[PDB]
Amino acid sequence: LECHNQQSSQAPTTKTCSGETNCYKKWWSDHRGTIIERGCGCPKVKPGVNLNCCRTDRCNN
Repeated sequence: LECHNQQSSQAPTTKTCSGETNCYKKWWSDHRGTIIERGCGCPKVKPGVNLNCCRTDRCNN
């Protein structure tokens, strides 16, 4: 699957994974502002950080 792996609001990017079927997209609002990360899988996090898995191409755009 061609998911996304670009942190912050920098120049987007695309890549393929060899194993995981679903991806995700996490983000939060720190003192610095708002940040967003991606990755192939569906982990969890401690209260305070948002995250959501998906099974669509560039779903974590």
